[PDB]
Amino acid sequence: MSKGEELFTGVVPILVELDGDVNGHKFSVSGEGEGDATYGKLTLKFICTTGKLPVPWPTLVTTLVQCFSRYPDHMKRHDFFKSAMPEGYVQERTIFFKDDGNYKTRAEVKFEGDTLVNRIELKGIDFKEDGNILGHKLEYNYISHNVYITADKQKNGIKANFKIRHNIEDGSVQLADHYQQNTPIGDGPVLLPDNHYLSTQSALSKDPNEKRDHMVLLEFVTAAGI
Repeated sequence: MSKGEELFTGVVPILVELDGDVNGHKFSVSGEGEGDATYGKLTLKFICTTGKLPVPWPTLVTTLVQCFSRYPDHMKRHDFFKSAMPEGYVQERTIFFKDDGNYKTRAEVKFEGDTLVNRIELKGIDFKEDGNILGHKLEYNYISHNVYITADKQKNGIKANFKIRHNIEDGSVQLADHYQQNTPIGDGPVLLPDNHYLSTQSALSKDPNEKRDHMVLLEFVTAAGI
């Protein structure tokens, strides 16, 4: 029942802005949608504003607002994400694509009025030109669900590590090992959680009337483990 949680009682507009550079291939993505945390529900549409996306859309899903997770009543004292609002939190990750490159991301998630904003900088290096990522060999779907969270008292925040498996067009899988750290932007108290996890269901689709490179995403996220 943090003060921040009060800001998520209804439907909240979401805005996402990302600037990326993977092996020198620069691009930007903008996203808009709404989140209804009471139901852990998110609906968003992302657009590559610079032209064609140089990496597969599925590889950007985790990067492109865990504050919309549905935390059960008995676990609300463990919701760090909403507790950091409205000032927000910094979310950083290193994503290692097995036998390929890695992404390093830094984002600031905070409210700008009624809108929950996620601003991100993504840097990818060491990718293979004809690999599954730069070669666009990943299927347009998603199969991974869990995020394991632990408290990071020393930083007044949290950390998380989890695996994302991306189906490759040949039936194989491209592993993306995620390492995450979140820290509050404000100086007020936040909720440091006991170990638990977030279970997310992500469905990717296309807007039939959209000609720009884009991704429509419907997600449901629920906290559990306690």
